[PDB]
Parts: sequence; structure tokens; C-alpha cells
Amino acid sequence: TGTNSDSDLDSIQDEIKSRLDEIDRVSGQTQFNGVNVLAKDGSMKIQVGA
Amino acid sequence: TGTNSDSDLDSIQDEIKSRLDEIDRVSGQTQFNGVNVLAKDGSMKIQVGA
Repeated sequence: TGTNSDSDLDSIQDEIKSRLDEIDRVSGQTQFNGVNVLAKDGSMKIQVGA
Repeated sequence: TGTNSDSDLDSIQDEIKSRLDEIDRVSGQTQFNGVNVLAKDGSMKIQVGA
């Protein structure tokens, strides 16, 4: 919106940057049984057959 | 199954090695009247005819 001034844009940008960094944090931190599910692209095998 | 972590496989392999050693031990130990049945592949003949 063009109504907002430069200070308003900076105040918005600070919060967006905080949210973006929080996204990276939540991505990195979560892990299951010593394995981070979201860390790397890969394939996880579930051996469901006897 | 791939869910179990790397540390899990070490304990699993330790228990596996314990079981394998127990199998080898029971194979070697068992004997009948000074004769180890499972020590060597062999034949024993029972004399059932006069």
C-alpha cells in the first residue's frame, strides 16, 4: 500500500525478517530420535514386511 | 527398519553377537558319554541285530 511511509515499511520489514528467521529455526531444530526430518532431502525406509 | 537410529544398531548388534556366541557355545558344549554330538559331522551305528 502506497499510504504507508518509509518508517512503516521498515517496521514491517523487521517483523517479516523475524518471521523468516523463525522459519529457518523451526526447520533446523525439529528432529525425531536423533534424526532431523526437515534437515536434508532424502528417503526414509519403513520396513513393514516380515 | 530405518526408523531406529545409528546408536540403536550398535546395541542390536551387541545382542545379536551375544546370541550367536551362545549358539556356538551350546553347539560345542553338548555331549553324551564323553562324545560331542555336534563337534564334528559323523555317523554312529547302533547294533540292533544278534
